[PDB]
Amino acid sequence: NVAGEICTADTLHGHALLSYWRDDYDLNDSHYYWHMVYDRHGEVFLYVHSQMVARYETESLCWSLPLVRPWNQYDDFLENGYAPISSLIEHYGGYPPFSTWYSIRNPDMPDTLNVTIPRARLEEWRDNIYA
Amino acid sequence: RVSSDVRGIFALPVQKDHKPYNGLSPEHLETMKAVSLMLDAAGPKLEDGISKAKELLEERINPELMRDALGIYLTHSKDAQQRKIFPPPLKNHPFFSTNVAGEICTADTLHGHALLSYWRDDYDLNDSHYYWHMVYDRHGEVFLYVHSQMVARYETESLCWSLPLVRPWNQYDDFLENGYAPISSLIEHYGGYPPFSTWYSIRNPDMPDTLNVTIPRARLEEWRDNIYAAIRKGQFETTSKDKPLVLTRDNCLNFVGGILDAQYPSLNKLLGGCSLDEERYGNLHNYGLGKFAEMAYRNGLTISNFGAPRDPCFWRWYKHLQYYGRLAATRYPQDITAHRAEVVLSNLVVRLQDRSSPHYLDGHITTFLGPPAVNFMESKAKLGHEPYEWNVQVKSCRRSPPSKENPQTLTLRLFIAAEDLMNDYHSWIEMDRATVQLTDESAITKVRLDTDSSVARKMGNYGEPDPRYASAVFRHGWPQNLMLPVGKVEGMPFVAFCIATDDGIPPAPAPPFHHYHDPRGMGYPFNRAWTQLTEDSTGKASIRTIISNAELYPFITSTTFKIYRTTKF
Amino acid sequence: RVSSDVRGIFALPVQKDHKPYNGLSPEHLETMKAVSLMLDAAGPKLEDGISKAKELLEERINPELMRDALGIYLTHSKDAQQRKIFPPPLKNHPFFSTNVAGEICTADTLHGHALLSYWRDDYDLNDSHYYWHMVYDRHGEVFLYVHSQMVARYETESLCWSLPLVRPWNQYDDFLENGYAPISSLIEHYGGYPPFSTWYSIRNPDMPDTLNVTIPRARLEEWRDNIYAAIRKGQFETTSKDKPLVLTRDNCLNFVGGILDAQYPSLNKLLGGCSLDEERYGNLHNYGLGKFAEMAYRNGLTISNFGAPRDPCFWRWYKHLQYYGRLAATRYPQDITAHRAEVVLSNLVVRLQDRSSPHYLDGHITTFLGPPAVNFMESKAKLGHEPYEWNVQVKSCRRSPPSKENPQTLTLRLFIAAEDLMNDYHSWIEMDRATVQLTDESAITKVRLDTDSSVARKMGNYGEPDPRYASAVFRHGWPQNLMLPVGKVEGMPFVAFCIATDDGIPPAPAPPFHHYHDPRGMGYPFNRAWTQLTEDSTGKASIRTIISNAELYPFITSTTFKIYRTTKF
Ligand SMILES: [Zn+2]
Ligand SMILES: [Zn+2]
Ligand SMILES: [Zn+2]
Repeated sequence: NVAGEICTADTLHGHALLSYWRDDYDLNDSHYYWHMVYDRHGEVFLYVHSQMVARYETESLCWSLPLVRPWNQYDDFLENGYAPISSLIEHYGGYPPFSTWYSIRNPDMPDTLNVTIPRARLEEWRDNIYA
Repeated sequence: RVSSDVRGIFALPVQKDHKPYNGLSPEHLETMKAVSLMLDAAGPKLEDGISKAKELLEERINPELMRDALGIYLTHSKDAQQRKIFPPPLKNHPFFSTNVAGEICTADTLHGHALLSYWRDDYDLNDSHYYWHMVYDRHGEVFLYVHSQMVARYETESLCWSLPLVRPWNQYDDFLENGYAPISSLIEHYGGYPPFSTWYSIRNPDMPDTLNVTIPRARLEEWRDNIYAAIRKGQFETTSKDKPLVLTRDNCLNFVGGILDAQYPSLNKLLGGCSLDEERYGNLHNYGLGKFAEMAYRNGLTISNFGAPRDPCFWRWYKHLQYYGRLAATRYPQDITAHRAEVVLSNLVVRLQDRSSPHYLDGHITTFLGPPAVNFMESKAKLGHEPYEWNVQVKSCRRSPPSKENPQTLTLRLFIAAEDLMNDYHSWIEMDRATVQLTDESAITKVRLDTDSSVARKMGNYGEPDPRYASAVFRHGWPQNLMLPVGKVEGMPFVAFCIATDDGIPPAPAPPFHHYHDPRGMGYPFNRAWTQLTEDSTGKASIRTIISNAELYPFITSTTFKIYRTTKF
Repeated sequence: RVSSDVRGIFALPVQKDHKPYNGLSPEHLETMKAVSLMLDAAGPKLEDGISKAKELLEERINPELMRDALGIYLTHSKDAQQRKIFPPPLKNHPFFSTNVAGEICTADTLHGHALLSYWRDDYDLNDSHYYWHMVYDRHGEVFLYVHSQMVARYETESLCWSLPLVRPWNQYDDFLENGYAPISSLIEHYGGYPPFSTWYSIRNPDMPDTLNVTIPRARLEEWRDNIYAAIRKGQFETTSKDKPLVLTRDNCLNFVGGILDAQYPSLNKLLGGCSLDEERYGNLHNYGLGKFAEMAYRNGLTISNFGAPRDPCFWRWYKHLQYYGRLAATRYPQDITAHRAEVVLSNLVVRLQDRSSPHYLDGHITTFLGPPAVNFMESKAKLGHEPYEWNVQVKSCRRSPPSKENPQTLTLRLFIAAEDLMNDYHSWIEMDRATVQLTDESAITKVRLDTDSSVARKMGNYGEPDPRYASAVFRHGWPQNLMLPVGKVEGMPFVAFCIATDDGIPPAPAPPFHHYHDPRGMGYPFNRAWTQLTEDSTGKASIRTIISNAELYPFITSTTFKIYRTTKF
């Protein structure tokens, strides 16, 4: 059975409508191959990603969805949640409404998969690059 | 050999030499039915009929015609039944073939009732109804009840997402202001129509005279107004000036319904040789469906009656059909106490089967919306529900207490309604009909599972069969997954209703007509108005007050539960 | 002295000794009308009638009764008219008094058509209609046309915000699924009803027998079904078995309309001494309104017919009234060319008056939504529009060219429709009726201002008077600010329609009945079906194709414009 997507008034909240854009196959193949490629290596990383942000914000405005709130505060909530298309949910899943970063560590996630980088460490780098 | 030949025939594709066929056109249907009969006349065994089929198919008759005709043949065939050969699943129809296109979920395509698409496109609903019209005394009454009943469910499902109530197709110059576009895997075979499409007043100019008999709008409107004005007078005029057919509280719905479906042969058998005036009352249902197909035609080609339930407009049409039910129901009320069972009902409960989820509670059940099977032509979701059960306590009332030697035998009738739509007879949705036999003076607790419902089609999702019900199946039952209205995330309030009736004494006809047999009228007690309410003088009376009065009407109990919506990715 | 005494009487508040009055109850109305007449019989001058008023008011008759009765008196009084004394503005009614409560704009209170509140609460619409029923051969025809016409506008306004089309009150067991709650300054005097309220089947238990004659539901339903079945047969049964009243294409609407409003005296004057069977056709409109008021009653007290247009349900009722228009209109078509004017229409334009805003364009006009005057009981907004004008070119066709000595005199009829609702006769909104007189063989460009419309009430916002129109006023005209449908921010497409008719030769009755006088039928040409379309044989014909054919029907021109929405804080 080929599972489709769930279009329901319960699953279209937030930016869920921009899913056609974010799930688009050619965007995903493009970007998939992109990180296989990658003097100007910083400049390209930053430009490419800033540029597909500008497009995503514009696409957001086109359906009159709210402008995207940057992840500038690291204690912020992901208030919408995310659930992959039903054909991918098998391999990996998403997260529920209002998920956050783990402050220190995900307890249930092995030390083999993840080096403990608590939140305050990232925040330090951020504040250090800012300054 | 035989079931293979069948799947072969059903798989045949229409080609460009084939005489065009319009499976929604009454005339084309009359032709189709004649080809059905044509097969039956080729012998008493299937091989005989199936030969006649290959025979005709080689002579280049239309493959879509043969499917409706071989379907009807297979369904009523003693040989076929006993050999348990059936018309294939709807999946085997050609339109279930051609990248897999999904559906378009866009803020531009969710206006109107487009959200109820998961319900209207649902595969098991479509197979159910597809087989239903292959099956079809009470032929009018069943047509009218079945379709009124899936209207009530669709309106309730509408209310669950807080969509507007459906506006009946009562004015024939009305617009279809939303439009309709089939799921992208079907758009190929047939398409839809744009926003604000109407019926053609006279005719679709671009639609051949071969596909469509010109039935202008004003003709249908005449039939409508003629049936309206009969129901009120109380009689249907006969071919003979002074011998009308008088509507009785018992016949009324079977005649209104049947005449709506132009089953004059059947009805005529009860007039003592008179005939109903077919020029006066016409064939409103089938031609009316004919006008919708006409409206969506674009330039002949072949049209099937495939995926009627999908089209949002057929539900506006079935709502108009229901209007005739509403008219007749309050003209001929019934006594609610007339067939009471000498018994007392208490403690009506709708529960989850799995009570080991505390905090759990009685009267809090649960539906879920999971992914649509796109390869089964579904869109948006695939409804389901965690397994439910209902029970009620039944204790006797009889002067002569029930004993192993002399059982009290009664029937329990389970209906539900959205608390909002509660005081309308026609919104109550039938959920079970169960026979209880008492042998003590003591109370019992009768338990009915969801999967045992007398209303439910006995299969799993996508026509997968129930071992427990190898015999019955009820392929044209109400799907299990759609048994529960979807509800709301907050827990939507519903009301449950049980009545106990003395039906005795009865004999269900032979297949495939065993299923809707009911001594009381199908949908009792909600099929006609209650003489308690029509003849009320206080003003205080309502369905609500009556089915809460456990003192005055103890063979009726009601209780309130909540249905909870849920998504399952 | 006199106008002061009038404002005095209209200001009188109902107290607790006053006999309860139900301004929506037919019986109470018959009583009220008798008190009206009672005043007129007190003399030919106003002082005479006004004395009778103080007289009765001291004898403790109901102040709300006196207002409806003094209003009708003042409106039809030769003395009053000539002394230009009128019933006061609606503002002077007591309910326009008691912190100023505003309206509640909350995501919980904007469901359904609650957004169209600015339109239904609009002060000038309410004063217009308030005075209208004080005014009211063609009495049925006007009732039916006026109310059908403000339905068409309300449905269009509905479409402008993309709200669902209004579901007619055609089934009397229907729910009012949205509820209604008056603006907070009115909630005191009267209140509304909750979601899913219905008519009481028999009676409101808590509503005194003094306020309400028990008219159960099934009785109204009988009238309905009886009028339905007349319109189809073509006749209205008379008190005398073999002399029915036969509907003609000319009488049909005045009789259907009048009978709907139980104006049997008036109609009976045209039957040559026969009477219409009042037991058969009843008083459906007024009792039907009576049932809505009944539904909203809560525990007698006094009810006024104040703010009918406000209640969302009266617009569902007027939609049902329109159904009778739709039924009769297609039964009795008319020839569209029957009264053509020997003339050729070209270049129909709807423009802004102020063309010095380039980039400006022909056919792009503009409405705005500003603040509601809360002290005038308005909610949500106060619609308005930048000043518009229309023009068309008119050039003659006559064998004998028009000369100063022998003018060609024709009439131009301006209608608009939402492009979506274009192919429905009954959605076209009348915008102007203008007389043109030609004296040359040459073309002219006829210009009509918005403020000169034959449809428009000649006042500024809130009943402020027009110097230019001291005489005419048309207090019960369609408000100027609501002349233009609101439109969409994107520019909503509309279609404009002009027809030229030869009306000659005619004599408008005396006030206050001069205004709806039209030799052709009010609303012509859209008041009946077109025999061009009913008798079409191709299928290709539509209102669209006809009013685009400038070759075949040159006395008809159409053009497309766009209305643009706007907010003005
Ligand atoms: Zn990247
Ligand atoms: Zn069906
Ligand atoms: Zn009115």
